Amino acid sequence: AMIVKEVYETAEKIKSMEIRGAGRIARAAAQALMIQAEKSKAKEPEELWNELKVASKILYNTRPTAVSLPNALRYVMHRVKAAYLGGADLETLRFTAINSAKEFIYNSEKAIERIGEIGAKRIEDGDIIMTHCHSKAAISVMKKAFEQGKNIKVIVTETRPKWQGKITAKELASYGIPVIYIVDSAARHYMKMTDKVVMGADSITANGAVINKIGTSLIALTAKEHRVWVMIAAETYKFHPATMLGQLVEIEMRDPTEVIPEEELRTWPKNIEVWNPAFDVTPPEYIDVIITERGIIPPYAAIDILKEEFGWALKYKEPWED
Amino acid sequence: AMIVKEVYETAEKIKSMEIRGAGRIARAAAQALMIQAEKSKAKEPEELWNELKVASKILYNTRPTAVSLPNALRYVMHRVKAAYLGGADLETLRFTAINSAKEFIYNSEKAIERIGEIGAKRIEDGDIIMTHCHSKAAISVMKKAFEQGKNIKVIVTETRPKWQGKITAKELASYGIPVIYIVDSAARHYMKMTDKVVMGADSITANGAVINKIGTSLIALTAKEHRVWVMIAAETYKFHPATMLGQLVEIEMRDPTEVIPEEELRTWPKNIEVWNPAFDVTPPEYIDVIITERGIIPPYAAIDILKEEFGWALKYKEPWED
Amino acid sequence: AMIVKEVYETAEKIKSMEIRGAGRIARAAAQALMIQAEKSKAKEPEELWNELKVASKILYNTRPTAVSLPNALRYVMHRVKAAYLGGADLETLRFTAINSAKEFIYNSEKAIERIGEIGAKRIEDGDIIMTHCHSKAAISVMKKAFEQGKNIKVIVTETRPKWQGKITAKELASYGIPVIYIVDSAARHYMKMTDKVVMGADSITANGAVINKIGTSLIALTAKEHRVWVMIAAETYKFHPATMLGQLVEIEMRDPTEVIPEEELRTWPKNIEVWNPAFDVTPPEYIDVIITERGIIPPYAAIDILKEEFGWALKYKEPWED
Amino acid sequence: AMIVKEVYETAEKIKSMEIRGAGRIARAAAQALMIQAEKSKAKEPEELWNELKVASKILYNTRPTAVSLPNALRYVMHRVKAAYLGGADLETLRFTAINSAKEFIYNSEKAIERIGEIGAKRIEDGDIIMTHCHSKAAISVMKKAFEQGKNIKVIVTETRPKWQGKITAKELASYGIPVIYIVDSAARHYMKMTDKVVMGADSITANGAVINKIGTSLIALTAKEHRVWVMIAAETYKFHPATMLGQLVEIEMRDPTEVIPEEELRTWPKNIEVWNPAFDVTPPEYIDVIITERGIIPPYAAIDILKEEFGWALKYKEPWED
Amino acid sequence: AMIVKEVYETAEKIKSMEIRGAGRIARAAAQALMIQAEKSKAKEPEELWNELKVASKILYNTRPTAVSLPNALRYVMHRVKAAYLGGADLETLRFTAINSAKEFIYNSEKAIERIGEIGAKRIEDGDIIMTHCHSKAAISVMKKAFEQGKNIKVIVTETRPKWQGKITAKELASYGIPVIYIVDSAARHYMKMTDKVVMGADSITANGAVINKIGTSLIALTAKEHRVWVMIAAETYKFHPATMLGQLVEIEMRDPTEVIPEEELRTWPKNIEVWNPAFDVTPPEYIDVIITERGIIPPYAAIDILKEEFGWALKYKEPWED
Amino acid sequence: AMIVKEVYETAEKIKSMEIRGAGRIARAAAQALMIQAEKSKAKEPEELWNELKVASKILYNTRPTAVSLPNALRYVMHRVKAAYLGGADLETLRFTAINSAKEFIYNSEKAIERIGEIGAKRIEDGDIIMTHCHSKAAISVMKKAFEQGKNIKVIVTETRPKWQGKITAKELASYGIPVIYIVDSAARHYMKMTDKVVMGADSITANGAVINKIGTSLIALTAKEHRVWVMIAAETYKFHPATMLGQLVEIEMRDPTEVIPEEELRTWPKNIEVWNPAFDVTPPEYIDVIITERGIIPPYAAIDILKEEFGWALKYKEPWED
Ligand SMILES: O=C(COP(=O)(O)O)[C@H](O)[C@H](O)COP(=O)(O)O
Ligand SMILES: O=C(COP(=O)(O)O)[C@H](O)[C@H](O)COP(=O)(O)O
Ligand SMILES: O=C(COP(=O)(O)O)[C@H](O)[C@H](O)COP(=O)(O)O
Ligand SMILES: O=C(COP(=O)(O)O)[C@H](O)[C@H](O)COP(=O)(O)O
Ligand SMILES: O=C(COP(=O)(O)O)[C@H](O)[C@H](O)COP(=O)(O)O
Ligand SMILES: O=C(COP(=O)(O)O)[C@H](O)[C@H](O)COP(=O)(O)O
Ligand SMILES: [K+]
Ligand SMILES: [K+]
Ligand SMILES: [K+]
Ligand SMILES: [K+]
Ligand SMILES: [K+]
Ligand SMILES: [K+]
Repeated sequence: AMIVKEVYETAEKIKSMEIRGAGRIARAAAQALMIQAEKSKAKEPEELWNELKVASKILYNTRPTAVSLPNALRYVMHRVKAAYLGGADLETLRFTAINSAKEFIYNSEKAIERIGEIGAKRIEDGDIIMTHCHSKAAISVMKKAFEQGKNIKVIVTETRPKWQGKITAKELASYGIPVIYIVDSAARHYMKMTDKVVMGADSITANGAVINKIGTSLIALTAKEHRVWVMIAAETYKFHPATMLGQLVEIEMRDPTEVIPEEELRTWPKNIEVWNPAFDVTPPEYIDVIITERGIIPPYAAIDILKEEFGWALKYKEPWED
Repeated sequence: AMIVKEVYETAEKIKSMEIRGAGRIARAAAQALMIQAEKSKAKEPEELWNELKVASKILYNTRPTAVSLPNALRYVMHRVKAAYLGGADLETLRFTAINSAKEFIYNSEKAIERIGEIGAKRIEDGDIIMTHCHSKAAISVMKKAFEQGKNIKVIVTETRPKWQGKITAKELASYGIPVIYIVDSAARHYMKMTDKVVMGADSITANGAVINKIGTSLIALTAKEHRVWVMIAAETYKFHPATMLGQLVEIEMRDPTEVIPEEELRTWPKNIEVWNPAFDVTPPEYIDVIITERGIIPPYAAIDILKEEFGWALKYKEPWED
Repeated sequence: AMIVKEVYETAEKIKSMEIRGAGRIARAAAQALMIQAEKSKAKEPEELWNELKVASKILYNTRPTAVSLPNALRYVMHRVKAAYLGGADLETLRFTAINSAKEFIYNSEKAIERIGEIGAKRIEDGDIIMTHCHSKAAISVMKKAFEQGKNIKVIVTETRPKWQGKITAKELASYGIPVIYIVDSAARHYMKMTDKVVMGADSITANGAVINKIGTSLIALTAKEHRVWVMIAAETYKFHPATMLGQLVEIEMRDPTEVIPEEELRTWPKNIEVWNPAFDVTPPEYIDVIITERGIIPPYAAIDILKEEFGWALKYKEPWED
Repeated sequence: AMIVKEVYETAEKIKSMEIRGAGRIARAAAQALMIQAEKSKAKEPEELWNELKVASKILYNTRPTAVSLPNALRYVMHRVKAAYLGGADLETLRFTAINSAKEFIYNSEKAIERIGEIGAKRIEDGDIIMTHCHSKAAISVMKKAFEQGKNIKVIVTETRPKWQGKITAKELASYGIPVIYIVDSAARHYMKMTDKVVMGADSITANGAVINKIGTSLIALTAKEHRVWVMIAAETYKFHPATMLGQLVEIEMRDPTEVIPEEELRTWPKNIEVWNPAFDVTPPEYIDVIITERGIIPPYAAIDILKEEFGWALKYKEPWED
Repeated sequence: AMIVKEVYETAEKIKSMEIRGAGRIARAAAQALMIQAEKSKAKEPEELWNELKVASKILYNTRPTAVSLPNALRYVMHRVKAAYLGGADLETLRFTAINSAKEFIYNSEKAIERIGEIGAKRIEDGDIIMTHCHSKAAISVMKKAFEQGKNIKVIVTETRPKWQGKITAKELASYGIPVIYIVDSAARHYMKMTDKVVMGADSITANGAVINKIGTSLIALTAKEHRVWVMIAAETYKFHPATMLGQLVEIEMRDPTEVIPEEELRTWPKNIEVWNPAFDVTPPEYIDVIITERGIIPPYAAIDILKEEFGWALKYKEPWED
Repeated sequence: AMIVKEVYETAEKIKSMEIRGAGRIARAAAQALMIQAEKSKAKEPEELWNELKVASKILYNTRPTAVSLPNALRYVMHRVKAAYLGGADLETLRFTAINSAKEFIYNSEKAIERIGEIGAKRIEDGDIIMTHCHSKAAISVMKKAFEQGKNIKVIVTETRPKWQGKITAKELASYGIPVIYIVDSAARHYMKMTDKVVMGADSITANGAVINKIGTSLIALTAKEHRVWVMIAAETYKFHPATMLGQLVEIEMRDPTEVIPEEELRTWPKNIEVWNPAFDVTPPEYIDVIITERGIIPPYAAIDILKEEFGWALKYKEPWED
């Protein structure tokens, strides 16, 4: 097949984390399959069906842990596939794909704003919120509370290795919101002054567990220790279907040099391995609520979300396999 | 009034953390009083005594949290004050200062070795040990356990903001000990593969609480969650006598530029505040044993140590006070 | 505009807690709309509709915390609004109001009986049951379990400030049930001899949290400490629909004179403040089952109840709104 | 009244535990109803109906605790009863019984194989797994996982008093899976090396609680204590419908001679009572997942399995009742 | 013997709680034996030795739970007894007793002030302290913090049945300290805003447990749940010797009419018992520190306090028995 | 080198558990050293010294886990050694051995009777008590309490694999104390009716941990879970001095044939390993008190027993060493 440069570029930028955050990655992936259909030179349906099957594969093998990614691809390709198998002519298939992808992206933007409006009602005036990493969903909650005239402060953890915390700090500060920036080690120390914890998700499992940025389970643990509510702001497409049938989520191991720079690590002894997991898994008992765009749920209700929105596709193969 | 430059240099090097770690700061301060006494140009005992008090005050107003520092000064200065008030001539006072300093330095070095011999018996063949910061006492234990031919592997947390973990990592590696280097956020993610936690202490309170490097309480917290033994390696001069009479330990807040470099930090808006606590406080429920030069205690026996060795001095003011 | 006195009287009697308990306040409000509709002098459907909305608003602005109240009003008013907008004549609208009110009252009475039949199966011969406040639903369970010939004994907490326990105590005593009457402070002291806890609920949230009489969370807390089952007896109209979209329940602060009588309270200085929260919030981890007219659920299934029966109305404004 | 001898043999063998394990009991009760229809010499439909009703009672009154048994009889008799009331002639009734028994028995075999497939994905390479009793569903998970190439090892608790663990230890060994065999009391001592716990269920309640072999809750508790996953492998017919309406599962007390043999117990004084409860009840807070043949759920979702597969039957009486 | 009216009056006032609080009761008891020696008309030593033996017995059988009482008596009578057995003439014995009692009372007043100075160092500026009952020791801590210019607020629980909270509220408010008065049920509700808990003791056991006013264990439980420090301000004479040798402290049951007034309770049904325990027992794990006048200790160190101050008298009988 | 046959018989019987229970082992080892001195045909002092050293090694190398054994040998041999070095002649050395054995053996009997007296005060009328294994100290507490008139009942866990619980069940019955006998696995199921837990100890560490029969920690854990007191009845010679200097207690692994009999185990495949640990280790957080013959302590005070009765010996080598 013949793939546009924007599919390859998006894939490179996902791997390299130049494009990041699970929501954004998912949009970008959908935006890429969309450009593959805008610019395709295919002459018959099957040509295009193949181009999109292969673009999807390229995009799926970028970063494993956030299921937002394959859900975006599935949203586009369940539709694209059903068009092709119902003999849609070429231009019918091109629109299915473009339009499916415009839907997903639009709904993504809609879901986040909505998560913001819902989750803000759980923020009280004077609250001190602790967050982790950079999460567009968590930030929608925090930003919306602030706009309601609640007087909040946000404790931003710096989030090693990759410093996502700086993005979070600067962003919140530019909306007017007072920020307190601390190291990830300082979470328990400052949990006493924290009223709420608000974080994102990359994958939510059938049984309620939240895969999110490494260190998430620690902040959640000590929030529980102190009875601070842990609220996970997370779209429906963050929920992981394959977990319904027994699958464990893959925990992405990133390059050691994100931790110790190349210039330095090459000088270190050989009997030191550097391990850089990108995510950990917080158990549901440490979670108060998941704020989805369909409303507040307890974490154990993740399986209802999956039953009714994702269950069907499990008896089928992936809509890009052959 | 006529203080030598070695005193001034030590003070600067303790502030800047060029000289660092609780035990070594203690030794560096004994040492500084030693050099003050050795090089003094005083001709009257009253005049040397004055120098030693002023030097003590300078060394004391460097870093508050590690109680080892004022315990080192006290060890020297109780003995110097008793000699002075007993009517000692110049040269007898000069030697009390010097010889006391030397007693302390020698005792500190012996205590760490002994702590290693004692702690290492609680390490078992095959153990995976998680540690935090750079602690000579913690390292003595791991070091010795390896020398005994136990095959151990040490998980080393990077310890932000100042990166003390790099020191620990390279040091353990240098003795032959395999290391796994993780960011602080990953401590819960890797506690399932950890068999023991072994950290040091800056101060230990009357009720058994351990003030140590920021993040220590989190590691202890999830170690408890998992039933991993938390062993604190600590000399008796880590115990905090003022806490017997209700004093809380001051937690050092250090330069924000440690967290976010100056060059970057000036580009940030007013409404972000960087907060840099260098320590936190781990409760005694989360600590299995404290390993001292006199043996293994439960954290609650911290009061015994304080009683039998430090309490006698609490009726008197500080031996460097006018 | 032309509101009968029965509406005004009910409102006053709900405020003063002459009429009280979540379920009975709900019935008293249906009933009040019923009498408004029965006695209306309106000649146009638009005019009755106006009366019913104004009456609803008056009944709603009485006490906030028990969600039963606005669920009772909604049950009537959804049906009255659909009939009105469907073009009903005066007498058809009058009967929709009356007959809906009656449906609710009848359903409330049936639900409590059914809750008793269901809950009582979880009581066993010889049980010592601790309760709190006066809850008709809780009492239905204890009542029925005794009628089944189980020899039960009920520990009754006095329930300050308003002494609801006296009602419970005398009521249980009147059916033949032995009572042990303790102050609220003794709940932990007597939890070792307690086999079951059975309390009611004013509101129950989307994540399974139970808002109930002040002190409920303490009893639940130490019941958990001891592994005593905490069973919440509660009708479906206790479930809080606004919480599905992130609303927190308002906790009523009531007159300080309830706590400290007026006569005494005026002799106290400015700088004492009496605070009288009438409710508190028990987390779902501390609740074994919720017993509803439809059966036994785990607290987390509170969302199911809300979804299948209340969620449909959250896109529309309140059925008494202009 | 004309009951075939196969029915009486099944009943005897269920009572004396020659046939045992919740699923195998279910299949054996269905098999007996099947053999009753095949071998019946009934000339009228009404006459067969009476034999099956009566067989269903003989079988139900064997061992009470595993709901699998009554759920098997319900499966057959619900259908046999709906035929009989639609006026089915004799050979139509005989077939409804025979075929319903056959679907239940095939669906049982299918569910367990599929549990094995689903549950094996939560087993990771290297895993050490503790189990308890002998569960065909637990064993399916362990066996599949091994067949996938995962080098596992299984800790088999011996399971007093009836020694179920010997059956488990021989079986798993016979597939080439290395077994560690231990006494029940040693579960906590070896929970530190255990990665995963996998057990069966006899009945699962509406609120998530799991009834299973005596000891199961002790193992669940120490596994929670050590953050080891407890995974319950249970067919959907192990869920207990009566629990929806408040019922408590009866805990079978079996012969004391299973504990102390008869020749020894005869000599013991009267003032020693030997209590042999065959089951206990684990809270859902100590359960990570239930692995059913329709997927992985959190324990709290047991109510959904029940609501949608069994709730319908509750408003009627038992199909084998008059 | 012939006992002065002040021994009988003090005893009546202890029983009736007109004189109350464990410290005060102890002083008053000592003050009474003192007046029995001031006013005695005895002519020989043995006469007076008998008068004081019998006065002591009268005073001991007033209220059981606070050991401050018998420790006061023992302080006076261990001395008085050793005088008499070393043939002290009459006037020697009269002074021993008077002077012993003046010592105890003076030291009591000294210990409380001291407990105040120590415990205040654990109060931080801005703190919100929750307390319970009326405790002179707890109040010494709170008052002293306030005098140091710390800006505190105290949550006073009302303390049923006897309303000791009103005494506490009014007293603290008259020293200038802002008070928030709440019911005992509201403790968990307001534990989120509380920074510290400070309470008294009536008896402290060998193993660390604190007997204090009913409801104390509840406040401590939820303080632990929220990681609020529980600080028990308690003199050395609050520690219970008999617990060293296995004794459980008697939990005083007071008259039911303290709960339900006479006028009301006589009208209540016969199958309602009212139980009024005056104290409960908080376990040591819920206690951070005991502030004694000899300094801060962990609760497990209570046995050291008893070993060294009370151990000796245990091999002997009580100094008023014969 | 001339070792009497009584020594070899004691050693055999300790190894095969014909003599068992930590205290009874101690008495039997002392008895053997006693019979060695009595029957020795040694002509020089040096010759007897060698026989006792050698007997002490034979006895020490039987069963490692109960420190009672080495503490008995230490008791004798410390004294025998100090005599030998003061130049004691032959019959003086023979007597030091004989008498030291006799004091240890009488002090053992006295300690257990006194443990019984002290511990029985923590048993209240009506109490149901769970125990484990067969402990002579635990049994002293249960027996005394019964003799005081307290109507108790005892739950005897059976204690696999060696069936110790049968010995306990017969014994207590023989004193007229009603026994409930159960399998080990049923400890949690019956912990709800248990009021008190009372067990022995084989070794108690410096930090409070209790080593005792396999299962003891499972029972301690579920007792903590249900807020039931765990009371450990232990003579002061059960405290382990080596633990002060970092030692870990060795956990004896006994024959697999104790678990599965030899005639059965021979048939089992090789890929089943049977592990029979005879002890486990309970944390001090799950222990309410240790009841020694010098009083009730919290588990954390084990270090004081040790410091002041055993610490002296640590700087030397074993008295029976060269
Ligand atoms: O874990 C991360 C970032 O992962 P990375 O930075 O490694 O991509 C975020 O908290 C979630 O992805 C949610 O973000 P959002 O709510 O914006 O989807
Ligand atoms: O917290 C630190 C060092 O802080 P810093 O790096 O700020 O001095 C170490 O864990 C202890 O001080 C122990 O040191 P040691 O065991 O070496 O005495
Ligand atoms: O908290 C209360 C009453 O508050 P108040 O006395 O302030 O109304 C009751 O526990 C519930 O409302 C249950 O009532 P029921 O079960 O009777 O509906
Ligand atoms: O407790 C038992 C059976 O006990 P018993 O031996 O008393 O019947 C098993 O764990 C379950 O029945 C599940 O087994 P399966 O998964 O094989 O149904
Ligand atoms: O329990 C009470 C009062 O008992 P009562 O009011 O029943 O006498 C107090 O908290 C303690 O006695 C300590 O008070 P103090 O520190 O003043 O001794
Ligand atoms: O675990 C055992 C003995 O096991 P074993 O049977 O293996 O020796 C007993 O609980 C203790 O030794 C205490 O007994 P006592 O109090 O009688 O010393
Ligand atoms: K907080
Ligand atoms: K571990
Ligand atoms: K109980
Ligand atoms: K483990
Ligand atoms: K707080
Ligand atoms: K109990």
